[PDB]
Amino acid sequence: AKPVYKRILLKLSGEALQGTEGFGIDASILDRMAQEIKELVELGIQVGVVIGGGNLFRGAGLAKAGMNRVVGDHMGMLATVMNGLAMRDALHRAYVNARLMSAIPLNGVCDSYSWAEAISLLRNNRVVILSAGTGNPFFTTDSAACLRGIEIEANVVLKATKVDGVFTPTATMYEQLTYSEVLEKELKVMDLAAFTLARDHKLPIRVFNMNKPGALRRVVMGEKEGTLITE
Amino acid sequence: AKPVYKRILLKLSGEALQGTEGFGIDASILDRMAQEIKELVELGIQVGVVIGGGNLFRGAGLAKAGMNRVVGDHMGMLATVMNGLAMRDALHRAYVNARLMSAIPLNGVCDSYSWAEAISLLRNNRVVILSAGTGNPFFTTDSAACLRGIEIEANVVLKATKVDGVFAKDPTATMYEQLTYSEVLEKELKVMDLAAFTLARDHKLPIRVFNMNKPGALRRVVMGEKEGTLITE
Amino acid sequence: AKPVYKRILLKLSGEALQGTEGFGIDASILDRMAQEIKELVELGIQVGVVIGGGNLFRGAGLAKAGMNRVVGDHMGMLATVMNGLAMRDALHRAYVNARLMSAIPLNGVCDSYSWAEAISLLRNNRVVILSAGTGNPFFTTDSAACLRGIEIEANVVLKATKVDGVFTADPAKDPTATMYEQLTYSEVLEKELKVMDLAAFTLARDHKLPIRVFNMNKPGALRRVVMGEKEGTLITE
Amino acid sequence: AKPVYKRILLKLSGEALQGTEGFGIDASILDRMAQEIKELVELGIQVGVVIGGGNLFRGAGLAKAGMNRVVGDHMGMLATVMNGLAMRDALHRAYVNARLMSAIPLNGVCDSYSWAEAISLLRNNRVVILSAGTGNPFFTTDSAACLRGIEIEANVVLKATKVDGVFTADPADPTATMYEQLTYSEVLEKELKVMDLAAFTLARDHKLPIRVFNMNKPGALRRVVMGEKEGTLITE
Amino acid sequence: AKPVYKRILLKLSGEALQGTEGFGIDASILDRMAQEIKELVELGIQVGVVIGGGNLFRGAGLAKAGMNRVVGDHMGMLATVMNGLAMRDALHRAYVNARLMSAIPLNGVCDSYSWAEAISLLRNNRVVILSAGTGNPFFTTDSAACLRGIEIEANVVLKATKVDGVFTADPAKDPTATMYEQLTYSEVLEKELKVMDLAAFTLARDHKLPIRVFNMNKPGALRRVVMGEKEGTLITE
Amino acid sequence: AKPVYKRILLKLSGEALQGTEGFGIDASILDRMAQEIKELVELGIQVGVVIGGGNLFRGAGLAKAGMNRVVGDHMGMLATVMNGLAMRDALHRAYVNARLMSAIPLNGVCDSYSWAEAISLLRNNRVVILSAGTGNPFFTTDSAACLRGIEIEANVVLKATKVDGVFTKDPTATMYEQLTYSEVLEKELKVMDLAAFTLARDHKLPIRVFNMNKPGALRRVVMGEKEGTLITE
Ligand SMILES: Nc1nc2c(ncn2[C@@H]2O[C@H](COP(=O)(O)OP(=O)(O)OP(=O)(O)O)[C@@H](O)[C@H]2O)c(=O)[nH]1
Ligand SMILES: Nc1nc2c(ncn2[C@@H]2O[C@H](COP(=O)(O)OP(=O)(O)OP(=O)(O)O)[C@@H](O)[C@H]2O)c(=O)[nH]1
Ligand SMILES: Nc1nc2c(ncn2[C@@H]2O[C@H](COP(=O)(O)OP(=O)(O)OP(=O)(O)O)[C@@H](O)[C@H]2O)c(=O)[nH]1
Ligand SMILES: Nc1nc2c(ncn2[C@@H]2O[C@H](COP(=O)(O)OP(=O)(O)OP(=O)(O)O)[C@@H](O)[C@H]2O)c(=O)[nH]1
Ligand SMILES: Nc1nc2c(ncn2[C@@H]2O[C@H](COP(=O)(O)OP(=O)(O)OP(=O)(O)O)[C@@H](O)[C@H]2O)c(=O)[nH]1
Ligand SMILES: Nc1nc2c(ncn2[C@@H]2O[C@H](COP(=O)(O)OP(=O)(O)OP(=O)(O)O)[C@@H](O)[C@H]2O)c(=O)[nH]1
Repeated sequence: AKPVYKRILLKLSGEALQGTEGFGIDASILDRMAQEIKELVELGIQVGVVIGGGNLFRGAGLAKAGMNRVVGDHMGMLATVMNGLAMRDALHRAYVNARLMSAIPLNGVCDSYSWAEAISLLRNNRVVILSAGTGNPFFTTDSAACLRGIEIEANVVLKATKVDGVFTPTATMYEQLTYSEVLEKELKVMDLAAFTLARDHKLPIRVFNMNKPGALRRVVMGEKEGTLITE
Repeated sequence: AKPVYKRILLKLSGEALQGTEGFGIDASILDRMAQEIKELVELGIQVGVVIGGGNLFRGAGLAKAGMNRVVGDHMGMLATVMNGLAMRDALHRAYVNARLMSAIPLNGVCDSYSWAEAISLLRNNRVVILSAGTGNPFFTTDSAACLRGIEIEANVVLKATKVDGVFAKDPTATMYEQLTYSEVLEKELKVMDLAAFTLARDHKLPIRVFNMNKPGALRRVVMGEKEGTLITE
Repeated sequence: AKPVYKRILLKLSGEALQGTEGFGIDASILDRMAQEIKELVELGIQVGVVIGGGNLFRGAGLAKAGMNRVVGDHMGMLATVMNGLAMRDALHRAYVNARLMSAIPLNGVCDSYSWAEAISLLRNNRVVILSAGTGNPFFTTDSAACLRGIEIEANVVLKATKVDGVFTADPAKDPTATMYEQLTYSEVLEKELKVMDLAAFTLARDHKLPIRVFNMNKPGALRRVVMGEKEGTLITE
Repeated sequence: AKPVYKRILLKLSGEALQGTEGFGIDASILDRMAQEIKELVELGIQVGVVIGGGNLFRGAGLAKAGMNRVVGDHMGMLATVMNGLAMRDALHRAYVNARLMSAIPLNGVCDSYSWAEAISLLRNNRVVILSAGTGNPFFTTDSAACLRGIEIEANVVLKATKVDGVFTADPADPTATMYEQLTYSEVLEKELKVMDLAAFTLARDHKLPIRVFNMNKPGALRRVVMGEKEGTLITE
Repeated sequence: AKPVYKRILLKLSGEALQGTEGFGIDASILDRMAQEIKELVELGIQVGVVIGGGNLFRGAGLAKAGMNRVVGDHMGMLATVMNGLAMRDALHRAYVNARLMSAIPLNGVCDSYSWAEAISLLRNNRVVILSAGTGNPFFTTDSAACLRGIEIEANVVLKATKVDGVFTADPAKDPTATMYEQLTYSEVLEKELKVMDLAAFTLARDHKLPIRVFNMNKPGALRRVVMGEKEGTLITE
Repeated sequence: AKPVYKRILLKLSGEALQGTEGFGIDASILDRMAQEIKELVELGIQVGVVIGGGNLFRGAGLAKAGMNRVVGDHMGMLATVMNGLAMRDALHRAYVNARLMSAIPLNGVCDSYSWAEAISLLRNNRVVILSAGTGNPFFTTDSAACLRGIEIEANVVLKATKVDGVFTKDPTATMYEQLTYSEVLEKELKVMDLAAFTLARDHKLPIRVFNMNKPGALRRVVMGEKEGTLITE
């Protein structure tokens, strides 16, 4: 089997790592995800991963209590590094070479993000996990995925979601769209600022379903899974 | 009254900020804690706080799955910074001046720990929250509390726990009122991690174990009044 | 009068500091700008400034030659710090207290950005210059201005431009072009008006950060924008 | 032929990258410089480059207006990093492996200078570009080239200039002639303008050979390396 | 023979590098030590070294004069980096690949400690010297050796000392004195034996990190400790 | 009296802190030096100090053994920070406000050098100790003193030496009283490293060479009185 992508940026939601309790990190659901990535690696795909922090930091309640927006996003930012930290470990236990990089330098914990060092690592069959989003508050994990995606010169961003693509009860799942077509039809693919970044840099986005078994493997094979977004 | 301590290091367990769900940060339980600290500040006490990360990172399950011990502690270390981040915010919302410092520099998020800058801040009626423990793995939050306690030249470390001192599971027990470092090792009592305890002992840093859940217990511990156990020599 | 803003984020284009030669930094055009800011400070306004790097780095030619986009923006990012560096100096020579902060820490050159430290400095009658944009490539100086603006809790972002606000059409080329006085984020997207980069605009919209586009070349226009008087366009909702 | 140098430190003036407009970076003048370096690399030479910032920051006018000297030099320092940034990119587009290092750490932009990491990189056929001078103000780009040159244990510093070596008299004074070799003592004695005195002292005290040559003279660089007689050499 | 250890953490006292004058660094005593390590490297052992700073900073006199304890330990911390700096150099002169890492980042001098980068380097036949202890004051070099030892996943910590192991009672002031050969963490606390600082010891115990106390002065003792042969005391459980 | 200098950069040799044993740091010789500086502070002088590392690192022997020159200078660089560390402490024990800055950032130990932050500190009656020289190898402590001197806009660099100024080991020798940069190069006099000297010359930074051992000599150099040699133009 051959893949239509040599280098991808896989974007996970923090919740993707949640267990039944609807929070934290579930070891098995995580090792499962490590294996899915091990496949992509073995198919010769260079994999950058960007994780969110929703499973470790909600903070909707703290926002309600009046918590400063910036401080809130800094907490989420750290949350994403815990997830990345866990994922890098999960991969090493799956005998996959992996590095964790952080937008916010964390001395002794993981190396600081460098677009160049990331490319170098990906070219050496290292999975590169990219943490702490953009380094700034008020930017979604999507924004970070696209920014990183563009920097590391990925062929595509794979937004792993709970839904099986972009949908028009009835109607139908789109199969392909354009950046213009998505704005025009007012479809919810991702945060508008993140979307603009991908559009302006002609970075293809594939929305798919991480829960649909082997869906990831298929998205890479080029096969029709979820929606693709290009132009 | 008059506080018998001009500078204390209050050590909280991460769980201290947990809600009913037994995880995360509960806004009300947190703002409550900010208020308790606002009191100590208003009494003219200089307050350093050291928080753990247990409420945000358990990772006993990940350890079970074979997660590297170092990576595990690094996750907890970050966890403690989220708690500190939350607490600093909670205090500013209670109109208390507060700084967050981290053993691991976090550019743009909070300033890097400096024993000197910490003292300077405490002397300016800033509550100083100390995050990311010692900066190293394999050191308990207790160890960090003592280390920081000694560095900032605190008069005492207040270990806030769920129990009312050193002794509701056996009808045959009695709360100590004061002990010595030697007396605690000898009687094999569980005050805190042994490495942490040694650090306090060797630097003659008094430890007060008390009950954060017992209302006003904190206020009392400071007044000098008899609350929980004291440990000196 | 009385300024309707206690804290503003003034966003300058790098070119704003250009001389006649259309590049670099012109000492007099810079000292003038320092004076304009000295006024706002004296009126008791807390001033954050965000500068671009267009006057020091073009690099359209290098992009044409195939230069990597990231590297290009990093060069621009450094460019903005040179401008900030020059501006902080110009202000100290105008006896205005000023700090330079950078999104990319520059040991010994200026302090690293911290939203908190920025607020603290503004509250102490320091002009805070914010350099190196967002710290990332592919983000405009506008994006940086809004992001910083929201972080330091500014009341408004003042986009200083060469035009006197937002026009129904273009003024410099069309005699039917007239000037809006106020718009809404929705109204700007709907009427497809060019206020600023879309990503930057979304940031301001989602955080209800008012934007005032005005003309830095129109003498005293800055002073007026602050007085609340009608200068250029305002954008709120 | 065979290069008489295994490791050199090439020192460029920022202006070396200027276009016709007398400022900025000209893509073509830069890509040709990348190609000149690609040659040295494929001759098996280890190349460290030190660039100035004159093309991106003049600031004589701002000095005149009273700008603080330190701030001025910090601006130039950043300027050199922009040049280095451009040069590293130019080399990668010429399929030459290259790293940018900065005396002032720049998180995420390029790695921090380390004399040791520099040598390691040079030994792996990486061109190592060294930016932000010495990290300090009041030190010329020449000073940085010598300092770096000594640190990375280069065999020679190649000061690329607009003139074809050191002349008995001012070239652009029709009665001038070109030296072929001098000594540090001979240069101070004859009061010749090779480079800033502080920089020169550094090279002298560490017996670091300096070759002044003409970057505009085609293939002059290739020749300086071959050992052939181009511009002036300075040793002892 | 065959080394019973694939990765060790060798802990030296700063004094280990002292000359006759009882201070500083003696080139020959250092090059000697570099050679001992070159052996371990050639036997295929991955070697992490942790050095103290006692030879370069005493400061008992400054403590006496009232010097702040923290400041004192920071001076010692820097001291250890000077030793590590010297040792890395000594090894390169012995044609041994070696990296210096510091708990306190030292831009341009050596790279910052990273448990992961340390392991990577050891796996590439680099000797990894670990400096500045734990990065904190009030922690002994022993504590640093154990912490590092655990982090880099060493099989054993080799505490090189002036004595030939752990003794029941002093061997030169008692004829019935028999140097232990093996102990347990519990056995050492129980018998109240001085192996190392209590905090450091607890760290090794809780992580089941074997400790071998031996004599660096006894020629070839190091080589033997590694061979598995019975030199000095071992401490496990 | 009235000091003819509002801001000075005092350059000490590391050896200046040596005891009888000819190495290390002698507590009393150090506290003595702290007091001399306390005076200058009390006279309203802003004091920047630059210390060398000779007392803590010789390394002529290690150079002889083939040690890399860079590594050697890095060791000395660290040495200077130990001295500065000791001096900052000595000053706080003499109730003098003092900050330590390093050309090489040392997280948690002391703050990173910033020419601006240095000036700010000096203007707030802080003695500012400047460590790790220029941050680079192959630069003398003199070079660092001048560079720092120029950056912090000092009026003068006071090179404290063992000799009482610049002299014409001789029966026939007279102490100069004032020279010029040109006059010093011309007469081939040993004031300081040539690179360092050039820096001071090109920036018209006055240098006063004097004798730290001559009691009250420092106090006098500041009063404007004739002590050791002055070098200007
Ligand atoms: N169990 C575990 N080991 C780790 C982890 N991170 C680093 N290591 C160990 O440290 C070694 C070096 O890790 P890296 O920083 O990734 O360096 P590397 O040479 O690129 O090794 P790989 O990236 O794993 O291929 C790894 O091979 C592991 O032995 C982790 O997250 N979990
Ligand atoms: N809501 C909120 N605001 C913060 C927080 N941290 C900093 N700030 C804001 O940023 C300003 C600067 O904060 P600091 O860096 O702590 O400096 P400061 O002058 O000591 O401010 P205080 O600690 O309140 O005295 C504060 O006055 C607040 O307005 C936080 O955690 N939550
Ligand atoms: N000429 C000039 N001097 C500067 C500049 N930056 C700092 N300084 C010097 O540094 C002193 C204070 O440094 P700052 O970084 O501004 O810190 P500060 O404590 O806020 O001092 P001020 O902002 O000037 O009130 C000033 O008095 C200047 O002498 C600059 O950009 N240009
Ligand atoms: N276009 C461009 N690409 C760069 C630049 N710097 C790094 N890269 C890319 O990032 C990858 C990693 O390069 P580096 O991290 O700088 O170092 P490296 O391991 O020596 O990689 P190479 O130099 O390409 O062999 C390179 O292969 C380039 O594709 C640059 O300045 N311009
Ligand atoms: N004399 C001396 N040279 C050094 C020292 N450290 C680094 N170097 C030089 O810098 C080169 C690179 O050393 P490293 O930074 O350790 O990189 P490396 O690839 O691990 O090189 P090795 O350690 O020799 O394997 C060495 O080959 C030496 O030439 C040192 O401490 N002393
Ligand atoms: N013993 C000792 N204490 C120090 C030293 N440095 C800082 N401290 C303590 O930490 C406090 C803060 O020091 P700084 O960082 O210099 O802050 P500061 O506001 O400038 O305070 P001072 O300089 O001491 O007036 C001091 O008041 C001392 O009590 C030192 O070198 N030795």
